Amino acid sequence: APAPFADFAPPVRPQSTLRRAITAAYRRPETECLPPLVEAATQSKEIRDAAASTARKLIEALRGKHSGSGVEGLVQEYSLSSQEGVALMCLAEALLRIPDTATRDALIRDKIADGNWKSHLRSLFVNAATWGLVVTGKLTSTVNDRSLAAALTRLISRCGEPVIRRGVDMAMRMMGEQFVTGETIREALKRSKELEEKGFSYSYDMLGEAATTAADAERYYRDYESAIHAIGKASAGRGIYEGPGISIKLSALHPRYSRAQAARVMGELLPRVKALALLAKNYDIGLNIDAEEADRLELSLDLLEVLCLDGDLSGWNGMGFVVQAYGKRCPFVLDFIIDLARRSGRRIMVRLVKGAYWDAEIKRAQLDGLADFPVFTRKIHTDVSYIACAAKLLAATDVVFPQFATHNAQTLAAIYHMAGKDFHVGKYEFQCLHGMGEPLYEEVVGRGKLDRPCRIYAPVGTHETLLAYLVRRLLENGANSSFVHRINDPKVSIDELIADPVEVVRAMPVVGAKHDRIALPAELFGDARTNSAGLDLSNEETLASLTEALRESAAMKWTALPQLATGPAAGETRTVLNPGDHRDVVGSVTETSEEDARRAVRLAADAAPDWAAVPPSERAACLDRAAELMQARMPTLLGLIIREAGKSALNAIAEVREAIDFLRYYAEQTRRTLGPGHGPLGPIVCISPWNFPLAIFTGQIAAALVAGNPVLAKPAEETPLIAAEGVRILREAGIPASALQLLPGDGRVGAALVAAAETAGVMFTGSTEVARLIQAQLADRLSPAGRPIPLIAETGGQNAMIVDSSALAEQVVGDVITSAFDSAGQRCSALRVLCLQEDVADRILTMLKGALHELHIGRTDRLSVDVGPVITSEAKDNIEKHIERMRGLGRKVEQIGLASETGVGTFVPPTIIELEKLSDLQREVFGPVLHVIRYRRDDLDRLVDDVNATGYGLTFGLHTRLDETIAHVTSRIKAGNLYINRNIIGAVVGVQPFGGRGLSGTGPKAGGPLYLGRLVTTAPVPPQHSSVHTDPVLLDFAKWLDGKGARAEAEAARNAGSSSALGLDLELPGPVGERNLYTLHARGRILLVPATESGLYHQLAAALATGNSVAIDAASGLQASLKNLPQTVGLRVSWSKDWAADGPFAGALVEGDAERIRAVNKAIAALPGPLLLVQAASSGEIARNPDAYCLNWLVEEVSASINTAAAGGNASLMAIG
Ligand SMILES: Cc1cc2nc3c(=O)[nH]c(=O)nc-3n(C[C@H](O)[C@H](O)[C@H](O)COP(=O)(O)OP(=O)(O)OC[C@H]3O[C@@H](n4cnc5c(N)ncnc54)[C@H](O)[C@@H]3O)c2cc1C
Ligand SMILES: NC(=O)c1ccc[n+]([C@@H]2O[C@H](COP(=O)([O-])OP(=O)(O)OC[C@H]3O[C@@H](n4cnc5c(N)ncnc54)[C@H](O)[C@@H]3O)[C@@H](O)[C@H]2O)c1
Ligand SMILES: O=C(O)[C@@H]1CCCS1
Ligand SMILES: [Mg+2]
Repeated sequence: APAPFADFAPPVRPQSTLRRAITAAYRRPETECLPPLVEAATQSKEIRDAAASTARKLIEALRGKHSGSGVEGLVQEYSLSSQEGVALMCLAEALLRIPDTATRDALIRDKIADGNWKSHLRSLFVNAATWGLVVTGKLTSTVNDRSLAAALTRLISRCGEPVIRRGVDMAMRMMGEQFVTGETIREALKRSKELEEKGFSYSYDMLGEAATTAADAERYYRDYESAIHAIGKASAGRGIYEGPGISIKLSALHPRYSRAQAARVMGELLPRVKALALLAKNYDIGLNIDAEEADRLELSLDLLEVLCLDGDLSGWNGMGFVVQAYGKRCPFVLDFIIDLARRSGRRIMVRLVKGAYWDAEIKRAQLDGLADFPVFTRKIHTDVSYIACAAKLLAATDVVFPQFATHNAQTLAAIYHMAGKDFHVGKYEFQCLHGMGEPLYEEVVGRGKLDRPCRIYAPVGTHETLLAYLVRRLLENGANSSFVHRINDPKVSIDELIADPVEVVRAMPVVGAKHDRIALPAELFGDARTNSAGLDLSNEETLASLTEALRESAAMKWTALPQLATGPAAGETRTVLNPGDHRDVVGSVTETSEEDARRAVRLAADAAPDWAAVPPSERAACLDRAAELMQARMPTLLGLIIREAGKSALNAIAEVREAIDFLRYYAEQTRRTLGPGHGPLGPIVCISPWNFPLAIFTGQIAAALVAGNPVLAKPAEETPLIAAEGVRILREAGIPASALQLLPGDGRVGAALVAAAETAGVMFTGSTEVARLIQAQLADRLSPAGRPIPLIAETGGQNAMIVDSSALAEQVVGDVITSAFDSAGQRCSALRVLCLQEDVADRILTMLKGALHELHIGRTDRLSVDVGPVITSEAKDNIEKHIERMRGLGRKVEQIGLASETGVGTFVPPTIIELEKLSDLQREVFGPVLHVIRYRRDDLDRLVDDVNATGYGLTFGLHTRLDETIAHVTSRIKAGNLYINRNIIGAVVGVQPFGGRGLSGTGPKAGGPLYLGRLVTTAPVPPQHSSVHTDPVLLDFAKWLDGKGARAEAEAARNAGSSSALGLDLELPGPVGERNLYTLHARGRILLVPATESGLYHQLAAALATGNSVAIDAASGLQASLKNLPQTVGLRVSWSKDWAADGPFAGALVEGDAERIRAVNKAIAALPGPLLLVQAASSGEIARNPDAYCLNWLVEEVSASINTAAAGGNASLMAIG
């Protein structure tokens, strides 16, 4: 067997001194980056004055020829509102999808103008967010398609064919001549002659990036190759400076362009770039490598190095490379490139830009919990960085060819004067973007201006292809901080535009301070708690240190023992094997006898007073100390999780982060809530699943402990070692051994603990079928006070994602691959059923299957592994039996081929199964098996019914740009965690409180504010837990009670209406570019089992105040107590003689003495389907205690996470500069 982690993440090449200086700056604090840049960018007073004078002259010329835009003139002529202008351009876009010009004009004249555009023309408004930027300058992430439809009807009925004609002509010009230089490379070359005669040059961009499949990458390759021929033929020997060149993106040329797949990149991507470069060499044209995301920078340097040292490319100086001045590594990258140019003798063309992905870099660093950003956070810092790096490049013009890409007249003027009076073509150049920079550079190019050349970056492509690049440009043009936006702002003076960023930064009190309004990832939650920290698996220093820590973790002799209050106990011992390779022994577990499990509960009960007496603040301090210990131990914990549970490094990082976040969140919630009157339940049994073997394990135990309960921790039999280490950490943090006992073993140990007389509460996460067995055990039992033993049972899912024809296929496929196959589908949240609108299903399926075949399955101690094993041979057999049954029914089955190395472990290949109906699924299949169904748009409401009809309700995803569809689907779906335009596996503690309904859970949600209150006898009021809304049926019921003379019950009903938090609607703090919402809804239909009239009235008031309907036990004989109900109340009331026929219920309220409660609890447990959260009270308790039935457990929590950056950028951060 290969030694564990012996090949985890070896670098492409040994890191030179220059390469290590780059990596060292990756996330350097901003206050350290700026001082050396300020020093390097300093120019003399005489030059600063001359540059300000040049910049003013350029800006005065720009403002003096600035004319109104074509769209603005169109809006003016026809008095359009903003929505009308957007709707008009969407219509024009759709009309231009009709090729035959005469056919289009016939449709306009005889159909569109005459009225119902709906009857003749995929939503018309799929790209309205883009047109919104064009019309209004603002980015909206989703489209209000009902507003746009109304606006289009209004404008057509008001203005007729003439406005439609003007819109079509405007859109045809912008999409054919402004957003691109041409539709094809031949068209773009024909249009370039005019400005080349004026002294400009060109670099053509065949719009293309982020290949998803091998076929995508092949298509982009032959596009680049065909463009090089056309450009080279046109260049006709003009050479690399006067003649045109090409720009490429490495992400276009391989579907797995990432550091994790570096070996594939060097083996498969590099030869393709070399082949393109050889053709560019033969024509003697430039070939530029564009810069992309920050985690691709250093990888791209390995390709640049090999290409510049390759003798087959010698004699050609056209290789070019972009460096992004908004990045903290920029000057060190330039040092590396300048040295590479010296070593190779290649005069590398270096394009200095600021950078195009700023919003996304802020979001990514926050999501990943990294130390700092890889980009600056103040715009002026990027400006100083640019000028500092320009000074470095201008000192090296013998060795490199600097290309200064900017539309900022202040930046340009500073460099023009920095470069001085000696110039020749080939020394350096400026660059600009087509349709953006020509007004500025027509004041620069030419003997009559500044006599410096400019190369125009010219996008080339069809209307369809122009997508992502266009929104990046329009974001750029619209950002409050952008020069091209400020030049048009009449409130911004020329003196403000020519302000010298170098001197402004120098004069600030704290030079280089982070932006005040952008939180470091550690500070996402402010004073509430410290965010967990992750690890950057693109950082070579991190990979090197992690490799050592992982190897060291694999040499440790991990054990798990029955850790009773009195010390470790003896038992049956066996080895724990790596699921990816059974030859790899990870450790040993000693399992707990049923006798010792019962003994542990008795020890827990004897120790309960001593732990309850530890004040809540000190219990929370133990949790916070445990979190610090797990954070410090993360690399070792990663290694154990990788080998014991079959997790990849990325997934193990997320797992340890979640454990840290649980500890800190429950600690803070404790400090916000728990006081002397919130008494503990007593010994709590925590039974946890194998698949999140540290995070869910820790979360349940931490919550029970901090609420003052001693815990019996029973980890899954598959994953005892990481559980034992978590208990060791909690004990080191100060949790006494009597308060936290570890009982390894199988379900027999869990059952023995559940059944023990002193067990006062059970926290279960696992399969629905096991939860039902525990529900049956507990229905036999009552507390010493005669009440049900509280059970939190968080169970399985049958999770769907709905995708309509407005979604972006590339986004969908990435989120589907992650949601369905991450962790080999062994997430309770994993995507099980993908629902594709019929019109786009074939294209998305083709793309999905292509992405599937790029996944690497194997033992997870290699960074290049995407999908690990399933946990056991029994799990594998159960999953494969499902796949074969489906294959036997003739369903299409797509499967990855598995390498021979997988035979030593238990692997199932990622699988796509195309189904005909959702009813083709019976139970959760906990493996890498995605089911695909198709639907017609008009059947969307029925499809949501079908998703709800499974009885599950855990996670749910929707990909759409259309507000009407978002409103429709999210109001009708019944699931606990919703996700819009993102993956569906998010469970960030305190951000997406996690947990579902129906067959998926009882609640309350883990990682949410109602959780701790379930673990004490009297629940506290959670932070922010209130609602000003009163249920109207409750109000009608209270009036009916008063009319019947039941004055005390009517008062209790009004009080319940006020106390209810139904209607709570909050936004939770989290990362930028996401909205995370938390809401309280009705649970559904509550089963009422009353004994007395007053008890019935109290039960009904509690259920109605929380928005529920009820089914009342007809055997109570209390029908005559509810005569003459208002129709509003009657609609919510039914009577049930056969409870099993009238479900599923969403909870129950029971009145009676102890043996009546026990009898009813058994009858409720026998009902088919979901576990019911039952609350019971005696008649006397209802009389004495207004909170006899707690309203916390009669509402349902819903979490919704919306990716607001999905349209291609972040509107909120556009105002942050
Ligand atoms: C010809 C050409 C080629 C280009 N090629 C690439 C490329 O391959 N890869 C790439 O990533 N970019 C590239 N760019 C740059 C990018 O597309 C933008 O055009 C450029 O960043 C805008 O800078 P500016 O000097 O025109 O305008 P300015 O208004 O002076 O500067 C705007 C820039 O400031 C930065 N910024 C904004 N807010 C903040 C903030 N709060 N904190 C820190 N920085 C901030 C951003 O980089 C933003 O784009 C290219 C640009 C041109 C003209
Ligand atoms: N809703 C959530 O938040 C969530 C999270 C993770 C996993 N899950 C669900 O958990 C399942 C996968 O985890 P698993 O395979 O470890 O679940 P499982 O039901 O097989 O076992 C979970 C735990 O119950 C114990 N157990 C088994 N039989 C028992 C019995 N008769 N009495 C008492 N305890 C018994 C097991 O030993 C284990 O500790 C999946 O169905 C998944 O959907 C849900
Ligand atoms: O948005 C983009 O594509 C960047 C700007 C020009 C090339 S890289
Ligand atoms: Mg099991």
